[PDB]
Amino acid sequence: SFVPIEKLQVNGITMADVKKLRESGLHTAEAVAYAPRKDLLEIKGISEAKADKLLNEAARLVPMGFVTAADFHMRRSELICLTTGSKNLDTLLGGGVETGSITELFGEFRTGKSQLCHTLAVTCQIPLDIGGGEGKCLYIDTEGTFRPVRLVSIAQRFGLDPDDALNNVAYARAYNADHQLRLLDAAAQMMSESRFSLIVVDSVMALYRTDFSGRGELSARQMHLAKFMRALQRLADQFGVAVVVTNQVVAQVPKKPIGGNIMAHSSTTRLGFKKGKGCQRLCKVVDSPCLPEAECVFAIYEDGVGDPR
Amino acid sequence: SFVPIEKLQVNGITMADVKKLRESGLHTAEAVAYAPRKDLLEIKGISEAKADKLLNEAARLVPMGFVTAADFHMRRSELICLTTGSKNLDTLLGGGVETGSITELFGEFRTGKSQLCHTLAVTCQIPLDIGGGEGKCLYIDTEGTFRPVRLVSIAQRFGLDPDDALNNVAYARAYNADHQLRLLDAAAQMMSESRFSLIVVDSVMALYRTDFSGRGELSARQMHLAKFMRALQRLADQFGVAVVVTNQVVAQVPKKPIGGNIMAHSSTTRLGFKKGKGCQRLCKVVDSPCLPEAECVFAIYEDGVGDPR
Amino acid sequence: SFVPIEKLQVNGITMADVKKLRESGLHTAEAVAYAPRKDLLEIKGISEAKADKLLNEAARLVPMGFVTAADFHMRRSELICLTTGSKNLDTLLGGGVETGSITELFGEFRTGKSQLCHTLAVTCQIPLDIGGGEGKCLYIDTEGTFRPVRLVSIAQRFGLDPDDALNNVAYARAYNADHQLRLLDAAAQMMSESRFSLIVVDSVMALYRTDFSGRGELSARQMHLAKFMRALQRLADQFGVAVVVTNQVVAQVPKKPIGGNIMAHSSTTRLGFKKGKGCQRLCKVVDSPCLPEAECVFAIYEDGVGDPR
Amino acid sequence: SFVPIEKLQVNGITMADVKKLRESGLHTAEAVAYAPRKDLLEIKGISEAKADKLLNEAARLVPMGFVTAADFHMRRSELICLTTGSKNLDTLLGGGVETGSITELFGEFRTGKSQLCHTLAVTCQIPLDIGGGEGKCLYIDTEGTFRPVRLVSIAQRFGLDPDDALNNVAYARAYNADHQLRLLDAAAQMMSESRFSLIVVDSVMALYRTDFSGRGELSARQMHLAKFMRALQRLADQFGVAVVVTNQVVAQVPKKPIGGNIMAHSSTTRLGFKKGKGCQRLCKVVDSPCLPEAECVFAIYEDGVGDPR
Amino acid sequence: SFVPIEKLQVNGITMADVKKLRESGLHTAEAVAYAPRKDLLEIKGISEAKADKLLNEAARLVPMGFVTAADFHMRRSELICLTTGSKNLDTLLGGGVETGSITELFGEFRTGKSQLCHTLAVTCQIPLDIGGGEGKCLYIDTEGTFRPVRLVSIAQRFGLDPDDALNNVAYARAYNADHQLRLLDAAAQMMSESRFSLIVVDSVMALYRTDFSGRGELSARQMHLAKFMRALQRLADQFGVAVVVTNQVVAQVPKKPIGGNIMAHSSTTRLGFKKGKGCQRLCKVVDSPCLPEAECVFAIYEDGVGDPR
Amino acid sequence: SFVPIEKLQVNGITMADVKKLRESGLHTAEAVAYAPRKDLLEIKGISEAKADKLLNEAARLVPMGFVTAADFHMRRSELICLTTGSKNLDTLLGGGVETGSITELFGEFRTGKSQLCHTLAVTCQIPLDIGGGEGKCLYIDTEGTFRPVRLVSIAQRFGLDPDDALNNVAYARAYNADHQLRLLDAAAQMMSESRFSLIVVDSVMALYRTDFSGRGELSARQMHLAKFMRALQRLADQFGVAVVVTNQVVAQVPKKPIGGNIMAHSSTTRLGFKKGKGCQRLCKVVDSPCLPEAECVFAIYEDGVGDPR
DNA sequence: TTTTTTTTTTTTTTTTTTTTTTTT
Ligand SMILES: Nc1ncnc2c1ncn2[C@@H]1O[C@H](COP(=O)(O)OP(=O)(O)O)[C@@H](O)[C@H]1O
Ligand SMILES: Nc1ncnc2c1ncn2[C@@H]1O[C@H](COP(=O)(O)OP(=O)(O)O)[C@@H](O)[C@H]1O
Ligand SMILES: Nc1ncnc2c1ncn2[C@@H]1O[C@H](COP(=O)(O)OP(=O)(O)O)[C@@H](O)[C@H]1O
Ligand SMILES: Nc1ncnc2c1ncn2[C@@H]1O[C@H](COP(=O)(O)OP(=O)(O)O)[C@@H](O)[C@H]1O
Ligand SMILES: Nc1ncnc2c1ncn2[C@@H]1O[C@H](COP(=O)(O)OP(=O)(O)O)[C@@H](O)[C@H]1O
Ligand SMILES: Nc1ncnc2c1ncn2[C@@H]1O[C@H](COP(=O)(O)OP(=O)(O)O)[C@@H](O)[C@H]1O
Ligand SMILES: [Mg+2]
Ligand SMILES: [Mg+2]
Ligand SMILES: [Mg+2]
Ligand SMILES: [Mg+2]
Ligand SMILES: [Mg+2]
Ligand SMILES: [Mg+2]
Repeated sequence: SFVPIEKLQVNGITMADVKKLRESGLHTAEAVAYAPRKDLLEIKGISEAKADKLLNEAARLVPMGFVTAADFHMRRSELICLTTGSKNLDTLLGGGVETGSITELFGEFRTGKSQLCHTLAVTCQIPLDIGGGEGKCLYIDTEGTFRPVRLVSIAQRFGLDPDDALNNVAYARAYNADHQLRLLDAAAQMMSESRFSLIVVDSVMALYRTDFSGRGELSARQMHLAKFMRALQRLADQFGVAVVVTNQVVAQVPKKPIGGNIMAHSSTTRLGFKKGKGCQRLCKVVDSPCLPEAECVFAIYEDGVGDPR
Repeated sequence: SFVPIEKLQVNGITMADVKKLRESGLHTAEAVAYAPRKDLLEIKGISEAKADKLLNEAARLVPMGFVTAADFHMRRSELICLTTGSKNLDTLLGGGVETGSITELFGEFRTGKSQLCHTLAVTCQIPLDIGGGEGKCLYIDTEGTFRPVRLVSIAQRFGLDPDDALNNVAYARAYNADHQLRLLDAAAQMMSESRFSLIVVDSVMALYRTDFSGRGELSARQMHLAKFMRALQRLADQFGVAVVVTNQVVAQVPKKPIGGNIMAHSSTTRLGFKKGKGCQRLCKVVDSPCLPEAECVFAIYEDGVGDPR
Repeated sequence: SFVPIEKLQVNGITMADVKKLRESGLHTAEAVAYAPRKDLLEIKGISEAKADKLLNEAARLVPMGFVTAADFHMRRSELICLTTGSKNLDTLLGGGVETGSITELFGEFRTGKSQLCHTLAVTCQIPLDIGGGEGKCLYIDTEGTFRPVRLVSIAQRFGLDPDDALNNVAYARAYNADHQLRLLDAAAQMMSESRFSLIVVDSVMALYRTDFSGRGELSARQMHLAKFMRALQRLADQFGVAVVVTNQVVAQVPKKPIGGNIMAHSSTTRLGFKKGKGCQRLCKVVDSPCLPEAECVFAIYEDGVGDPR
Repeated sequence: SFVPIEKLQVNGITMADVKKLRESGLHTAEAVAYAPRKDLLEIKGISEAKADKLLNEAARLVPMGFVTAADFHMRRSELICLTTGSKNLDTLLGGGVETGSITELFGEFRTGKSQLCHTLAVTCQIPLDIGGGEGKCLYIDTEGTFRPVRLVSIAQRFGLDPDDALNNVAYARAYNADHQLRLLDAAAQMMSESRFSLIVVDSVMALYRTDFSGRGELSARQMHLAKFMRALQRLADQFGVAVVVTNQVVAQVPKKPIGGNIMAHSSTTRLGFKKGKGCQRLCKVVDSPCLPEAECVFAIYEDGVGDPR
Repeated sequence: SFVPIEKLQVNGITMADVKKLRESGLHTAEAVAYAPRKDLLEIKGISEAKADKLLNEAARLVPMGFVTAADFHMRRSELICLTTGSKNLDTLLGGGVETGSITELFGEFRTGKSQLCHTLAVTCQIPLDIGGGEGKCLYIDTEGTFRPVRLVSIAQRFGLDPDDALNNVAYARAYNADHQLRLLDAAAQMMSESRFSLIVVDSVMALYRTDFSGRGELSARQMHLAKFMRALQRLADQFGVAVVVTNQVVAQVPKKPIGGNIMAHSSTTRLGFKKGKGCQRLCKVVDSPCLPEAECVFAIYEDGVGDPR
Repeated sequence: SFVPIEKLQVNGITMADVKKLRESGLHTAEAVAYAPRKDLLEIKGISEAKADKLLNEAARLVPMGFVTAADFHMRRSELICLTTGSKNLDTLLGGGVETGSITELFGEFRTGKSQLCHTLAVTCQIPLDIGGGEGKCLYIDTEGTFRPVRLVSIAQRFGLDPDDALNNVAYARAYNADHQLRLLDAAAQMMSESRFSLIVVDSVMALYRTDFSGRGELSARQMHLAKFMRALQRLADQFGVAVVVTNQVVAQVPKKPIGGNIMAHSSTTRLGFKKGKGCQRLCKVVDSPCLPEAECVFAIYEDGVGDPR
């Protein structure tokens, strides 16, 4: 899947160097190849003529150049898509949630944004025959709305055993906007010792709202948010996983998502949710590079997301 | 239950720094662990080294990482819930009011919100075998509708001595929004010395209506409200108590609650009350993370909330 | 009772400060302790660095904090209730009109609201041992229906002195909404020197019906009204006076009061009137914080309000 | 259309010198004629008395003097334009995007910058008689939004062979700003072996935002960008290709492009995009040395960009 | 209107000395008169005892002595001035752009600098009775924005055959800073054979930005720029022509031109441009020897610079 | 006012020797007495037995030795001072511009130094009882910003005739440093035939910057400048006139004058000019042996330098 | 032993309110 970080111990590079890189946050050779010279120079003990050797060796083990469009097409026709549990939603997105990008979901209260995440936390483990990825799940929660009792029911629906289903999921809660960025290094270190398929952030902007209050703090807030989004995208490129994030709305003094232009330009796919009749809900594609604009209906039942009955 | 704050006095940290932190508002190690470095820096007399040492010690004391979902399920199985006094209501709520989150009640005039809060303030003290919480209650009133004469009868119903029931409630009245926000620090200071189990805030939005007037003052109003809500949630995290708040309605020019999206997105459970025939009221679940939509019927009597006769 | 506003002159405060305060409208320490700082920073001369000085003062004069509910019971067990002239009404009200809160009376034309106001304006002077308030009365008229011969006849019924009686009632007439609101400052000034015991507003929504017209101004109307209502409560908080307000009805399209949700939520007690046979009338309790629903009968005579014969 | 660098060895210059130059990053005689002397005296192995000879020889093969405006008028009269697929835009721009200069596109999210880049990557491969280039495309992606399925659809629209269309586009992904600058050397190497007609940078400012953060790094940012822009111009001088670059927007704390005065003075043409009704968009000319302000409308379909019905 | 250099060869000076002097870069007697001795003793083949002869010989042909201010006043009255195409501007300038001086035009992007330079390039050939100059223009472009079609549009406005108006302009493009300085020698050689009456340099600081980079090259950059300005002033003195340059701006971290004190002190007149409403622009007087501050308004049309409707 | 040279023709000294002295640049007995024996040798015609006799002569007619303080005080009390024209300026300088010294004005562009020079040039011709000298003007120009029209306009405000105001001014233009120093011999010779009260050099360092460019040529530029300043001082002492000189500024990598330490020590009075609001300017004394350091405000108007209205 | 020079560069959204009025 990836190139380990111990393949760089050659031409004078020792074990202390690799240990220092590990302590900094780099855990594979891809991370080394993706960083610029100044970032390495900021690492204690890494002087010049070590940085040039590290970069040249990493670029030797990893390619960064030109390839035809046909090669990229061939490599893209093998990416895995996750299944949502509903056929209308699968048809709308062309198969499901894809790996290697970022999907964003926004709407008002009780429109079903976290039930879908709960369903994907179980659908990412089943065999690839029925639309899974045979992996684990990482969950980051900033609101306090995570419940395993729904996972047990969804597992029962999909044919898995409860103990294994709950044993293949890792959970963490965030308390401010620095802890949120700190958890990503731990995630990257955990992902290189086993196999993962999905990452969830629920939600992104909830803690940024109160930590930077009013005009006079807007610039710092937007810079911090941009850093977080770049780190998430780098994780997705490193490990080949799927990333899902949630967002809130505000009124135009008829409603729009929060986060400014950084958020709008950073996401790859954007979906909007609306309330319907009874237990039904409506979904619409707002932004995407390869799908047209359309809408569909889904429903919430005791065992997860499904089609209208 | 929580880690005292005097355990952060190692590696040459003087009691003057601890006293300054307490005067700022923090009274547990968890509280220091939950705050970003900017907040500590704003305090006079705290430098970079002091802040770094404080953060490291707190993080070592309190766990902040990744666990498994089975472990979290096993922990959540031990959370207790409080009985409301009505069997249909308890069945509708999955057992009663749950600790660790926030519940909001809304309706029009004379629909039963204040009486339910009174009955909860009495029931949160009875032995845990029958459904109590064995603690004290903290009541914050902003309209002037608190009446101990009701608590006397409700306590008589469950078999308590009126003086014990009356002495174990701490009451406070507010006169504008700033006093409202200020009282929370005194609440937190009081909490860390005794065993509390419930906080009540009656009409969080009554004072905000007239302190800010018309368009041109909306943003400041919403920002102040957001800070208030975040402080409430942090208290719930720190001490593992239950929090109840009430709200008012307005007409659509058929009735909806006031407060906007800031209030809609930050509550965990939402209940709507309606007037019925005689002394009977109707209750509906409008929002929840693990319950479906359902309705029930309860009644108001001289001794509190109960089942229809 | 109310502490004078001249006690805010201990450190760094002169007589000019109190002068501009009394020009603004404040007439007691409580009036300054219950006010927000933004309001303080709006009087020419008080710019900044002095509002905090006043706020810190009066904080040790006016008590503000958390107390036990048993002490609140002890405090509230010493309030004053003024008789209504009818025994059935006194029994239905649990003692009589209560000071510190707001009581509303509504009904259709010639049902007996204004006669009750006239009776109260005299009963609020007799000694406490017979149900009287032994103070003065303030009366505000908005329809041109104040008739002083009724006062003489009623006062004779209760064994008073007509010359003594007629000089103990303050009478005002208003011509528009702004004039109505402005009379409240003179009311506070008059209450600042001589004791009073009751405020009567008859009626409260008469001029609002005309000064604001069409759907294009409702938003402003309900805002203006809101401020008025808040101001009334503040007086009851300072000097401990009983407020009595009157209101009209409209047809549903069988009758309901006017004012909307602002009025419905802002009142503490609500009573409804209907016409009986001959001079008799029927009264009903439509809302209350501590009383059940019940009905009663009274009657109108040459000398006020009494029991049916 | 360019003089090969191998002609630089005539008398006194050996193949080793040309090899050293090629390793430096010069691939044509023009690249030597346009370079200052202190740039030439910076490649190890090159000594004085040889840079002078190189410049003297290059000046002989590449003309650098004075001419009359009639000659310039004729030469610019014989120049090529690339069709955008929309007749409205072609009429607005006077033919279309022209080879030799820099055209910039700016707007907010989902306004259609990337769809026009995808359309141009196909129209740059069709014959000259129908507004084509008869070249190849270079695509540099800093966002990760390149999708070859759109290429196949558009190619079928314009009557190409999808296999060949996929073999005639070169694609690269950049991970930081130094990598972005370094890819231009490989671009220069590639264009000197086979004919190209179009370069796309999508987008130009995305990685600069996070690589340099804050006030203290603004100058070094704007200097780096300057170099990049200058390099782009040189390519258009050397091989005669069209350049298209993409840009984002920000809010005036009503929206403006990012990049500053360097960006504003370095671009020869600027276009602004806005969101219309359905699948329709509005285009406005914001800068040009020969064209007036105006506006038009276009649409996004399954096969690319086109005219609205 | 100048003394040809062939007059300097009288007795003891041969033709080869004149040929060497011309190869050095001097083409007029005034040129030798204004040059110091030290740089005369820098051309190979020029030995002492001849520089003294040249300095003595030329002083008798070019009057360099003390004169009365009345004679100078008379001389400064038969001075040419060229119309800018707008009546508002000519009044603010006192007649046009004066020959023998240096005028600078600065402003942000698309403010009309290059358009005014394109209009001036035509009026410098129309007869004297209407503000013309009856000569030729020398145009130096360092950005790529010179368009011979605007000249075609503007020429017919003033009544010219566009072929003549096109053949009477000399155009040259520069690529680095040293080329820019090298072109001035050819310009000076051209001016000594036919009648020219203007010189445009657009822009003057574009290539200096990137040829020197950082704080470590500022001194050399600023010393290189001084020689350019001195040579321009020498050409203005020698042949009596107007000299017009253009400049860019930066942000003060509201905008200022670039170039420093060297540029600020060397120009005779300075004018700033700004963007108006529609096709309307504003012009200001920022520095002059004998003019007061004042502002006007002009407009850009398809036929050049004019008054606002 | 001084001893004519022709008075030194005595036993042994003939007309030819005095003619040789006149040709060498000595046009006064003081000039002969001001030079050291060494200097009176480069002339062609005197070797020895003549220089000693000349030194013995030219010293009995000119005192060179000790005096008292009171005698010098009495002789210096009869020193005429020119008037600036602005009362604030006249007060600031203790009476106006003095004679027998050197004044240096420096500042950034368009700060008003040249206008002040023009005003002094016309004011030196007014009758003495209002602050004049009753003499002519000597103007030496290096930048090329001399305008007679300002003199024509400034002659009116003082009652002088225009034609006679412009008939008493000699003008010269300098083209390099050699010529700049050469002009002084002619200046002194002409002044030895009339009455003069003003010499102006404007500006003094413009031509030195590019004549001695770059390190390695330093330390010769400074010698040339020192010789020029010494010659100026000798002129001023010989004829008892006033001298004015202007200067430029550079930035410190907030601005300082150019020239070095030779300039700083050689000048007698130094003044710094700053830009103000509208047409106001600020002045500050920087160096003076018998003056305090203060700041003053003046203004520029169509008639000259005046008080701020 | 001597003898100072010379400016540069933009960034970045927020946040709802408030009922009226009888007819044969
Ligand atoms: N056990 C359950 N059975 C059926 N429906 C449920 C169950 N639990 C929650 N729901 C539904 O899911 C909704 C909650 O949506 P959620 O996705 O949590 O909102 P948000 O969009 O704010 O994240 C509730 O309105 C409820 O109707
Ligand atoms: N002792 C009592 N017995 C029966 N009903 C009561 C008693 N006290 C109050 N009530 C009823 O409770 C209602 C008031 O409910 P409350 O909680 O005050 O409404 P809200 O808080 O929503 O304004 C009234 O309609 C009243 O009839
Ligand atoms: N002096 C009186 N003697 C007997 N009955 C009276 C007298 N004055 C008024 N009433 C009766 O009492 C009623 C009082 O109406 P009022 O209270 O003014 O109506 P509202 O409450 O709408 O203002 C009248 O309808 C009238 O029938
Ligand atoms: N196959 C398709 N058919 C129709 N519309 C599409 C298709 N693919 C993408 N779109 C639409 O094109 C829009 C433009 O996206 P894009 O031009 O990539 O945005 P940007 O201008 O930010 O680069 C998207 O909002 C999407 O709805
Ligand atoms: N033919 C034309 N008709 C009208 N306006 C034009 C024409 N050509 C260019 N312009 C306008 O001239 C303006 C300034 O262009 P230019 O003078 O080249 O700017 P600058 O001088 O700042 O480089 C542009 O805003 C453009 O819209
Ligand atoms: N006739 C006039 N009326 C008013 N102000 C003038 C006139 N002529 C020139 N000025 C002002 O004088 C200033 C030029 O000052 P100048 O002597 O050139 O300064 P410096 O020589 O220090 O550069 C300009 O700002 C200009 O506005
Ligand atoms: Mg939600
Ligand atoms: Mg209520
Ligand atoms: Mg009435
Ligand atoms: Mg985009
Ligand atoms: Mg421009
Ligand atoms: Mg100047």
